[PDB]
Amino acid sequence: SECVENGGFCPDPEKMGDWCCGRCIRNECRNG
Repeated sequence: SECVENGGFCPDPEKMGDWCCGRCIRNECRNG
């Protein structure tokens, strides 16, 4: 379970789940 870096792509949280360091928003990984 490794988190994605900022600007990374995360597939549909509903289907694949959300995975990001921070938050997965609009299939993007955002931290702040």
